[PDB]
Amino acid sequence: AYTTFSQTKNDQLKEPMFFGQPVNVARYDQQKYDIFEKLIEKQLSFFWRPEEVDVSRDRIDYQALPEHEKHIFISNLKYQTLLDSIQGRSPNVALLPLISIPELETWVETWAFSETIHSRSFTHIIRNIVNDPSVVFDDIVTNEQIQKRAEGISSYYDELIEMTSYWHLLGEGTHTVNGKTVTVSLRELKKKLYLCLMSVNALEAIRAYVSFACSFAFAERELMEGNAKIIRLIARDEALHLTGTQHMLNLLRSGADDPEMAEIAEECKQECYDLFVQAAQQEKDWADYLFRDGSMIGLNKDILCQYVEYITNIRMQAVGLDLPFQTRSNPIPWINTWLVS
Amino acid sequence: AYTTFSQTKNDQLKEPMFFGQPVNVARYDQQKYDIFEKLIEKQLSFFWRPEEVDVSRDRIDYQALPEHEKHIFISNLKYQTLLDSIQGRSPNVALLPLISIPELETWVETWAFSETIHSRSFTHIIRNIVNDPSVVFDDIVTNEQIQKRAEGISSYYDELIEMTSYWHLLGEGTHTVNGKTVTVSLRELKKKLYLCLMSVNALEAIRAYVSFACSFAFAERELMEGNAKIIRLIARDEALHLTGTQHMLNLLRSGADDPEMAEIAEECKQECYDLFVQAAQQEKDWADYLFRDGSMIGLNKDILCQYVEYITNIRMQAVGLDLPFQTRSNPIPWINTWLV
Ligand SMILES: [Fe+2]
Ligand SMILES: [Fe+2]
Ligand SMILES: [Fe+2]
Ligand SMILES: [Fe+2]
Ligand SMILES: [Hg+2]
Ligand SMILES: [Hg+2]
Ligand SMILES: [Hg+2]
Ligand SMILES: [Hg+2]
Ligand SMILES: [Hg+2]
Ligand SMILES: [Hg+2]
Ligand SMILES: [Hg+2]
Ligand SMILES: [Hg+2]
Ligand SMILES: [Hg+2]
Ligand SMILES: [Hg+2]
Ligand SMILES: [Hg+2]
Ligand SMILES: [Hg+2]
Repeated sequence: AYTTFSQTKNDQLKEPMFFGQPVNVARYDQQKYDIFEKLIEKQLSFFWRPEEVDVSRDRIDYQALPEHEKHIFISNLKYQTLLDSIQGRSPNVALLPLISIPELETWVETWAFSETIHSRSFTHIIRNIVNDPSVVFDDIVTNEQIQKRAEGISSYYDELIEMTSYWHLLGEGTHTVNGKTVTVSLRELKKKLYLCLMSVNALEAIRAYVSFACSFAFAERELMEGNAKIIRLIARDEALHLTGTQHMLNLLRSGADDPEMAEIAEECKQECYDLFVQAAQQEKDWADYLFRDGSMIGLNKDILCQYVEYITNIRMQAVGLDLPFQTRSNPIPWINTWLVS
Repeated sequence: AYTTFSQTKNDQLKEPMFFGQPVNVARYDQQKYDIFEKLIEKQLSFFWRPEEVDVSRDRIDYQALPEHEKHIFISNLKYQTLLDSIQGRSPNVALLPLISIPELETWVETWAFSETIHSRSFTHIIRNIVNDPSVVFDDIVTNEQIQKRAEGISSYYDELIEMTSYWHLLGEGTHTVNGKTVTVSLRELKKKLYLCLMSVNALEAIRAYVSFACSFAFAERELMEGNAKIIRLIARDEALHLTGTQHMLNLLRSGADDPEMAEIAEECKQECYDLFVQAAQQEKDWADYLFRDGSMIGLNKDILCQYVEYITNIRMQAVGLDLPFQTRSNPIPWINTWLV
């Protein structure tokens, strides 16, 4: 029920962001919500090439670092590599099949494309600070701790994709597949979408930022400055990605785009609160692990867990969820020097 | 069965290009086929912004243009806009879910992305030469000839996507869905992907270059210089895209990748040939519409057909197919200057 070019003439300004008629013509002269055109323009103006960044002196730095500090650094780099590996492909695979307005379609493709640049940057860093990159890469997939913190990310995406396939194939209704009954509900799919967007928002809004803090702590000590420069470019991209999902979510819950989604958001609002808190919880558990055999000069588990709570409150506030933590001021205002956004 | 991050630690170097274990880690320190890494690097080095190109004079040139020359130019532009609209999303929706090596995955996403830039360049051009671009964009969907010339593109993609979904949901075998039998054969799926690739190769190798010739015809007459700069940047990208599909296809037929693909490429040779022949015939028939209000000096149906046969022969020989047309020299050698 999906087509790469819907032959029906439709007003793209009147379609919902999702589940409407698949986008046929890709035009940018007009838009239902110009936030997406704006984001595309900004992301294109930020285009950068990891290769052009010199990380030459990061090798001696990483080598001179205390063992436990190497752990903190490489562990964080590995998780970041995981995040962008998924973000490079997922928005395309998961969202393109459901988008019904061209600006959002293009935004998603541009967003995903920018994530592949991020992935490319990590290979650039790893290659210049370690002799055998394979060691690093072949420890991301099985790393028990990394799967633990990354828990739930792929699942949300995968269930959305599966429901989407059933929806496009069988359509709305009650069906039979090899003796088993399979119910396909649009309302359920919409919920799956919403939960998935919330999860991606938490990924780019908090998970990425916690890793930035870990990375810039070294930059503060004039260490791993090659990596620092690259992470600064990535955080600038992430600021945009974050804005994109916040708008998607706020537009979906406000009821202007799809009344039914507005209803759905309200009722699973508590589920969303829980998934957000769980994400922050995983970040905390990770922190506890990062500094088990040694804290870092300028960043320890305590300060880091404070930051998680601090940014979590802000992000959740931005998408209409209650604040789970105690309000406080930024525990690490020095981070602002590196977050040009 | 599809996952955005497969938990199995696998040797990405031993996976086949398609249908293997979905890619988990996106690494670029190694590759089974360095050709895709090379294509990514080159495409990234070619990054350009459409709007950055000055198309100010084009409005005047276009307005001053004879009415039938406007039609030729715009009809060509509308088709190009359609191809890039499809090529911006399709490679990602149809191929991404089936790729099993990182370099190819990122290449497809980079390739698809470069297409949205092409699409954006058309909006840039349109919005700058006509008072209301909505009068151009709207007809793209309903224009019968357009739908007739591009006929068959979305079909291949859509059929591949549907079969892929059945595969990821049910896996191989003979299943029962709503009291009906649905067979899911991986071999049959490989055939679909293979013919889909051959078809994209025909689109970017022939359909695109035919449109370039029309655009550049005006360039030689010192008209629409802004459009030509843009078309000259697009063609540069497209040369990488076609190089990319030619390599996917040739690598599959070599047997060096998935053995079954090599056999399938062998069994489907006539289909191969037939779709190139048909795509060529469609380009010719489009001429009858492109020159309804009359042709122009240096660009007519006769020359269009000659070019089509000429370029098709070259493209088909590049992927090991027999040449259907009589041999001939380039009917428009002046295009070589704009193609680089
Ligand atoms: Fe990223
Ligand atoms: Fe991101
Ligand atoms: Fe293109
Ligand atoms: Fe292309
Ligand atoms: Hg999502
Ligand atoms: Hg998700
Ligand atoms: Hg750190
Ligand atoms: Hg941190
Ligand atoms: Hg780090
Ligand atoms: Hg929710
Ligand atoms: Hg295709
Ligand atoms: Hg294809
Ligand atoms: Hg195609
Ligand atoms: Hg032509
Ligand atoms: Hg063939
Ligand atoms: Hg073929």
